[PDB]
Amino acid sequence: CPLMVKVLDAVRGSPAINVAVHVFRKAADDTWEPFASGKTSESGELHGLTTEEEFVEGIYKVEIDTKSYWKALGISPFHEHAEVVFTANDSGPRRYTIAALLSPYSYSTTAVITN
Amino acid sequence: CPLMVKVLDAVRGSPAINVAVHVFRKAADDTWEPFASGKTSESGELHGLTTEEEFVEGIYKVEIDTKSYWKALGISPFHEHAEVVFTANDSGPRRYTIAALLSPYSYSTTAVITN
Amino acid sequence: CPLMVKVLDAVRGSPAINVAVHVFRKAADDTWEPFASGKTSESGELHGLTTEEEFVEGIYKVEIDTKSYWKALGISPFHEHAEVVFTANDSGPRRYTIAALLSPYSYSTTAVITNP
Amino acid sequence: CPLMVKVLDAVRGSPAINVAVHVFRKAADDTWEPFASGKTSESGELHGLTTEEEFVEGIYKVEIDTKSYWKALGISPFHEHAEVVFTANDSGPRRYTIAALLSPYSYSTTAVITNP
Ligand SMILES: Cc1n[nH]c(C)c1CCCOc1cc(C(=O)O)ccc1F
Ligand SMILES: Cc1n[nH]c(C)c1CCCOc1cc(C(=O)O)ccc1F
Repeated sequence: CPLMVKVLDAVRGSPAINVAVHVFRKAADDTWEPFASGKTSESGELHGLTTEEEFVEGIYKVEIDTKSYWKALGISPFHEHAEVVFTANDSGPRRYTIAALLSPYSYSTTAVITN
Repeated sequence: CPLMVKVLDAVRGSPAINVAVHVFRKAADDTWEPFASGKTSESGELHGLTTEEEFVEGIYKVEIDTKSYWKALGISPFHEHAEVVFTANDSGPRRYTIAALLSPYSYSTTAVITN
Repeated sequence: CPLMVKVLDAVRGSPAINVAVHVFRKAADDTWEPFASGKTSESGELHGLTTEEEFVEGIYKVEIDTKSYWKALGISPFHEHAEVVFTANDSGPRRYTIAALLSPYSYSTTAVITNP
Repeated sequence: CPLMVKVLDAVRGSPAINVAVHVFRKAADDTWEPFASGKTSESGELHGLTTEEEFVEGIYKVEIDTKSYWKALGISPFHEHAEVVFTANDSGPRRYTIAALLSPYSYSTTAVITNP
């Protein structure tokens, strides 16, 4: 509902399918506590991670398991994983889409935040 | 149907709404002939540009009017427009999404081609 | 340099070497006139395209021949080329670096502009 | 340089100057140990982080402090930082350039790796 992750593949020009994605919430002691996870679908999307009630303000980290993705395709990649670390803010719009565009030695990420 | 364009704004973290997009097809004499056009919606998307019957193999150019977009927001941008020039190939998958991510001095574009 | 182009390869984690680049300038009749061309070096850089005298005000198109680059590597890419179209030197002379980052189905570009 | 970081600003069309960068290396106990840090120069570059002796095999995290950069410019950005996490020098010593291109709600990074 309030958080969606979309992952695309810049080598093949396709969604990045069956990519593991883990979301963590920063705890008061500065550790990363598991929050939600899943695998991207055939459309490269991961829906249903959280609910509005659970997704309170705070710092979150989205870890995308890019290394496993590339290796399953027979490609040696540079990065251990990709990270997206951000603050959820109630003063801004209410739906967050985190998009990532993957290449073996590079990635790009953006946020699309809408009401 | 076979072609969708999606435009995002990296400054505001939002769809790029009401952006003019023009599609051209390369003619036999190497000129660019108008093919389809429209304005992105509230979701940053432009649907309905063409049909499967009309969208034959060939070289196409998608011109995104980024300059007008930025100026309507009060921002001075670098580029006159953004371009995406590609060949449509029937041997590949059947739906083309062209995505563009805009900043004042930079843009990024990818193709997502699915069946 | 008044105009420098740098190209990187996101698949190999390297400079993109031997990339052909053609620069055009819009003429008074609205056509695109050939302005300069060259190839990226071993470092992915292309220097020496123009001079401060020659690089007058105008609308310039930097065409990076990405398909020719990928095809020369035996890869079938999506785009024909990567374009950067911009007005230059309209507030006096500036130095422009146009950078591009290439993948078979995607590219990114940015500009770095300095005032000498 | 064994490790160099270059940061560009997509809103201003310039180097991103005075960007803080912290590098960590994963320790035997799986924690992230501080390895080196520094700030980008006027050219957007950060040199001198490490040496070929010190830059051994390992898993490194280059943390680019993008929020601190944007906030120092008076802009409220989305991300806390931009991370690049990679295994280095596992096939012998290499020279790594980590480049990043910043906007308030987006970033891109790439690696350029050469063999001396
Ligand atoms: C063109 C580009 N370069 N780097 C990125 C990330 C991108 C955007 C890729 C697609 O991003 C989205 C795609 C969608 C979508 O497909 O609905 C929604 C939100 C997004 F942010
Ligand atoms: C991080 C990114 N995404 N999209 C672009 C374009 C860019 C920046 C391109 C320039 O980055 C580099 C620049 C240099 C350099 O200026 O010498 C060397 C290596 C680099 F990787």
